[PDB]
Amino acid sequence: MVYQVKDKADLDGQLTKASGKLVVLDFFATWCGPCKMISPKLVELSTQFADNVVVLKVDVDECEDIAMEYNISSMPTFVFLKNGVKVEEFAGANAKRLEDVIKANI
Repeated sequence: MVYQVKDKADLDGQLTKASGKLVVLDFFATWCGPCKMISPKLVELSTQFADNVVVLKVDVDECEDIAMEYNISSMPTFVFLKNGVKVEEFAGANAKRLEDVIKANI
């Protein structure tokens, strides 16, 4: 249930559509090794929590405006939004942190 936003407008639409569910933003790149290692674990968690969580992927190279808005420096960066509140954020391919943070926000 992972969807790649095409631009800022599309993200804003996806945010409003997600309503009160936890949104996980995965800031990634196609050249980023750790981003790909965590990819399968992310996909799993999105299916596992389909009825509570929306996972959006943001290719930093494609949506440079969004990466800049969220001040991405490290990759992957997971940003967690709930009703417009940026509730948590961390970076790195830390499977346990990713799972803990999701569960902590549902």
